[PDB]
Amino acid sequence: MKVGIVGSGMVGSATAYALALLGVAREVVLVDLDRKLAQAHAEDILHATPFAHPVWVRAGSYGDLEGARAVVLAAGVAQRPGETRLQLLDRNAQVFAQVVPRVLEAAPEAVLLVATNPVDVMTQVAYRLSGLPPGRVVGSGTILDTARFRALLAEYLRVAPQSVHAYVLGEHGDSEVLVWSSAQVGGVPLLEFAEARALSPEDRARIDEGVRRAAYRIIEGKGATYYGIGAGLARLVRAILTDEKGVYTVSAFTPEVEGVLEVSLSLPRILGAGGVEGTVYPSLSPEEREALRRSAEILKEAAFALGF
Amino acid sequence: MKVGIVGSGMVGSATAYALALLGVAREVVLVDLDRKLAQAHAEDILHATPFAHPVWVRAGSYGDLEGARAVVLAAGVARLQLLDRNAQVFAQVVPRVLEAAPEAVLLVATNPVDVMTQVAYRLSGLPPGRVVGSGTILDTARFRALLAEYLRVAPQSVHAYVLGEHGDSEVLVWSSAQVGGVPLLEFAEARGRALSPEDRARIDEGVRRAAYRIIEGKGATYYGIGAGLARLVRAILTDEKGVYTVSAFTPEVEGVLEVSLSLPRILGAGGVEGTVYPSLSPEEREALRRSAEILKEAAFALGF
Amino acid sequence: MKVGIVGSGMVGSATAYALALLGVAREVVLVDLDRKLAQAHAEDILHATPFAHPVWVRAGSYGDLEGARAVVLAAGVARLQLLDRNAQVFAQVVPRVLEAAPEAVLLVATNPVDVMTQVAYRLSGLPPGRVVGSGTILDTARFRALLAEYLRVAPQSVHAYVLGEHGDSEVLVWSSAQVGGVPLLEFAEARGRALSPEDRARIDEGVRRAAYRIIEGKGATYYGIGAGLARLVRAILTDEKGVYTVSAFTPEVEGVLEVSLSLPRILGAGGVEGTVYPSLSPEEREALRRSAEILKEAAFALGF
Amino acid sequence: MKVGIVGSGMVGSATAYALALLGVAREVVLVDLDRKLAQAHAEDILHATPFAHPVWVRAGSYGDLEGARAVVLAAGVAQRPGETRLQLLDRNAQVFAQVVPRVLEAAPEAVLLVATNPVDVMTQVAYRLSGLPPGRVVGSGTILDTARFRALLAEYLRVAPQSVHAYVLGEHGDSEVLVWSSAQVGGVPLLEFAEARALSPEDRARIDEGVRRAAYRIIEGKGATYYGIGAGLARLVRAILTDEKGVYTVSAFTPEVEGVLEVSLSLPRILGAGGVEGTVYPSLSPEEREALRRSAEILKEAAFALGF
Ligand SMILES: NC(=O)c1ccc[n+]([C@@H]2O[C@H](COP(=O)([O-])OP(=O)(O)OC[C@H]3O[C@@H](n4cnc5c(N)ncnc54)[C@H](O)[C@@H]3O)[C@@H](O)[C@H]2O)c1
Ligand SMILES: NC(=O)c1ccc[n+]([C@@H]2O[C@H](COP(=O)([O-])OP(=O)(O)OC[C@H]3O[C@@H](n4cnc5c(N)ncnc54)[C@H](O)[C@@H]3O)[C@@H](O)[C@H]2O)c1
Repeated sequence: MKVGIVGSGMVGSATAYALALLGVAREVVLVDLDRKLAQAHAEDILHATPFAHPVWVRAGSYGDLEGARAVVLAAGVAQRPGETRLQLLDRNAQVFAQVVPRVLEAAPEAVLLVATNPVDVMTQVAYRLSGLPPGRVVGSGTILDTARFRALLAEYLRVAPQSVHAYVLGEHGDSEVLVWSSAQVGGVPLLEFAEARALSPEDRARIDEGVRRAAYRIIEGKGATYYGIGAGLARLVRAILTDEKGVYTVSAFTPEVEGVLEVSLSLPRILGAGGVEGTVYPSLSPEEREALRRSAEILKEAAFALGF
Repeated sequence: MKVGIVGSGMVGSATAYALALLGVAREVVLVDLDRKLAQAHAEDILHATPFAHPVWVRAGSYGDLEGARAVVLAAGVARLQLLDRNAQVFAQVVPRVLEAAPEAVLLVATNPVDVMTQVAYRLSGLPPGRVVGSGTILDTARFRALLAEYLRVAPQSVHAYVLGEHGDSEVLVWSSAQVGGVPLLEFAEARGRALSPEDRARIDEGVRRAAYRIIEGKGATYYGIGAGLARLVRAILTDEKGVYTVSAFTPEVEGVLEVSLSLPRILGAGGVEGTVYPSLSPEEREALRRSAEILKEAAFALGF
Repeated sequence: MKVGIVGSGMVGSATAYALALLGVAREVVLVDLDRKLAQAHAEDILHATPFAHPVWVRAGSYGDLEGARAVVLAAGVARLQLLDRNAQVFAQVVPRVLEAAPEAVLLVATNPVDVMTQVAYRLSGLPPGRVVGSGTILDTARFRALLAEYLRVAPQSVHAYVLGEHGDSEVLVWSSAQVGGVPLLEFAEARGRALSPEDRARIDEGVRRAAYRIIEGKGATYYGIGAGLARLVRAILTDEKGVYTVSAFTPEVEGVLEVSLSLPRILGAGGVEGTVYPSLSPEEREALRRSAEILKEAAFALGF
Repeated sequence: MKVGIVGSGMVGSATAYALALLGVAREVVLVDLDRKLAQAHAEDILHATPFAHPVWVRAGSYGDLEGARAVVLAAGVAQRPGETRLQLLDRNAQVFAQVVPRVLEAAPEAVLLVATNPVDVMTQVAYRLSGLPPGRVVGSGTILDTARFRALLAEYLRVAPQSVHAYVLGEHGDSEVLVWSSAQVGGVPLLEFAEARALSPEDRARIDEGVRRAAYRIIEGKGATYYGIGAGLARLVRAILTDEKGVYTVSAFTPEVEGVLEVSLSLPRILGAGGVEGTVYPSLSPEEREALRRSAEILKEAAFALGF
């Protein structure tokens, strides 16, 4: 099966690299405005293939996207020193208004995976422009933070990450919510389980920061993040390719969430061949509900300001 | 086990991402004077881990490289004076490394590998086999992949080598290339996919000019070398004893003495463990020798 | 690393084939008084190796089990007196093993696991966590697989347990089963795939009667336990610390003292490292207790 | 993709187990005269699946073989104490005359993988009965012995098996031929390479026996072999499924080999989605040519005696 990636930058190329090294798909096509950029990345990656799996990674045009089961959208522009954030956002939205129609043209059945930051905002824009049902436009959302949250909880409890059940919901950013209340280990309540075989506010704060500020720390000393999202996207693509029906905290147009209407944010969603297939609402505490409501408002606002 | 990487730029970090994605080692340590960069990198990659293999990737000082069975030297830039500068960096690194991990195998990645591997050797005071340069592994693999694509047979069944200096002095060894023990050219004709001189020229530029194409429209190469480097690390960690066209200090080659270039070599827990000299034609032996002196002179110039 | 297997019958050999196919360990040693059988087995499996992972599978004596981090006890047959006979075999094996690999974790596979794990414990003189029986791992996994199939969600998102005695006394823990942190039954209704009492009955027989169906038309079960056993071995070799419903000596449970049965447990390099008591309903707590005494009495009878 | 296996015995079931543990196919169907046998094996294997890969292993009928890309033939009868070998052979041939037509009925495009011993004989019978072109009926042949031959040479040379190029050709049995003459390491001649960085007749004899008598030793202390062929078949199935075009020493109807006509034996063959796709004749020494000629005669003879 083949997967598309429009936007052959650091995020786009890293995802292709992960897809190859992990052998998630037989064919991977990079599409970019800068034709030579996409070709150079495909060839560099192709030189890695003999050392991993037989994956056909190549650069192509929208036409070469035909038959793709999923298409990663990692196209976008870089902010100009001095312009406003809503000016930047508007410019990316223009990029999407060019890309979405082109992609669905060549691969009408493809599930759209939005990766361009801010992912929740771009996920809403991708949805409005596509003309598809909500479930077929999926943003990576908080999958990376949710995973780091479990890893951290597992490192603290001295248990395996697979046994830890924890979610980071809402906006993929500063207003994300760590669902501490219903977090579980082996089906048992985390906080409870820890208080015996605990978690002080200082421990929770240190974990909160290890999760919430990771992107910030990475951008700070590297300029951008891509390796992490590359594998995360790779995993989301495998889920679509294999029709796994696995539960991931990904961004998707949500009818109503805690009061706000028609906004895209991360919630535990069942992911398969046709996109998201159902939401799994976990138990939230008043505080958490409120934070999720807060985070939702922030995105709804950006949405309105942008015309979506 | 534990592997180290000195130089947290694109190549060094790509290598770590490969090490992590393929699940090659248990621990990966990134070392760079720009501490925040190595940490940013190690954290970007640690975000990927839950979606691949349980690899502990983190930044550290030379000291943290303690007990590493292999260390990747990917520091520097990418032009004679440049070599001297990169050479001084190695004079600074090689000691600091062997200091913390006296028994680690050194995997030179910095370009130009052949010369840089030469430098690393003399600077290490270790035996010739414990300092291995990535050399022509990507090219050999690309050579077999193109033949495989052309012949329509699986790459594992194609046996071909790219020897010598990693660059334009590369020697594609067509003379003794094989497919299932059969000479390449007759296997090709037998399959109905004969390799014309033009087909081979096409394949030659495909192998020899890849790097140039990748730099031109991308700026630098790192994805390919990251995976190749990780594969080498695996051969060292699992004492694989497999055969790779990697660069290493060679006593004599086609005429020249004490020089480093790529040849088929058995790679294990202690590094290069033996050489497998393939059959070369008159032409191929020429090139390999001319290429050998090219490196020899450059090495002499640097005082190595 | 190195894992050992005592009892080269179908289960013991299936386990080795799983260990080899999945590439769990570097070395696998098969031990059985019928030397030629263990060798035949180890050789049949060594024929598979080139087509999977580099695992050194071979036959050996207890002595060859030196340095094994885990040893699988799959000796015996498959009825009170039988227990006594199997019990005497263990009296013969447990010592001989701890003798060559004093620090290995014991993985009881011989049926009935619960009772046999009890025997192994008392006979080992090790702490309660170092003797682990396969218990209900296959049933728990089959329970989640059926719910997953029915709900149309991935198995990794389904959290359900089968506790107690591995057999007809199995307790399917429906009360606290979940899917993504949501109670199973309401998640099911929410998805439009509500679980009627008949659906659950269907699933119950699917889990509880599998073994019976497999024996009836095949004679014995070994493929499933071979892979489950290999998974446990991996958790011990990689000090995974994951959660498995395995059998182990338990100080007290729902009323009864010093007995071995299955409960969610954290498994690492030193064996069971902790217990995770899930929420049980009045009914489920009953069964688990009745089942607990069933095992307790049988254990007493054998003098354990 | 789905793979079929008619004959749910030790070889058939072991192959299914390997396919599952290695994740070679998404669906695996066991068909057997003994319906309950096949169901019990599928369910036992299904209990292993949660610990490896999501493979759907089930028992079914010939009809349930529809869409299979490859079908393993491991059906056969056990010799009756006292009957002749040609009587046993004839009885297996009767089993195949029932199976082949049924399989091609439900899965006309499937590649037939013969596993039933004697594999070369059964491979010829499978070919004659099928009505397909030669390349679509493939017997496991000497893949296991060829692999053991390389492993042994590699253990002796202290090099990796992947670098060693060696073949065991002809009949899968006592008359198989170890191609010592053109055996290579890193493209270089084995014997030559060893004599420097050697191989005495005592060393070759010890290796010959480690290869040629392995099956005998296994049958002797176990009664039958299956684990080895299970993974070997698994690998052959992966090659067909992925259209790998890899070179394997497998049995197939060969027009002419060293003089004998229309006989099935192992030769280095290119294996892909459509079966064998071309033979790779390595250099043979007079002695080897002769042994191969000898081995071919033996099989041609059995073939005639059986009516194939
Ligand atoms: N990863 C991060 O840390 C981060 C931070 C801030 C913003 N973002 C956003 O995420 C996107 C991806 O990040 P990245 O590092 O890979 O970015 P990048 O700047 O390296 O690459 C962006 C890619 O999208 C391409 N592109 C732009 N318009 C296009 C169009 N109309 N059609 C096809 N391709 C087009 C570019 O040519 C380029 O290859 C960025 O555009 C940016 O807008 C990412
Ligand atoms: N593996 C060995 O060491 C070995 C040795 C000698 C002979 N063989 C031959 O190889 C075959 C496979 O060996 P195995 O151990 O798995 O054998 P097995 O005896 O355990 O199973 C043979 C299977 O083929 C089935 N079968 C017979 N006729 C059938 C028909 N018409 N349709 C569908 N199924 C049918 C049986 O019912 C059984 O499930 C044997 O039949 C035998 O003839 C194998």
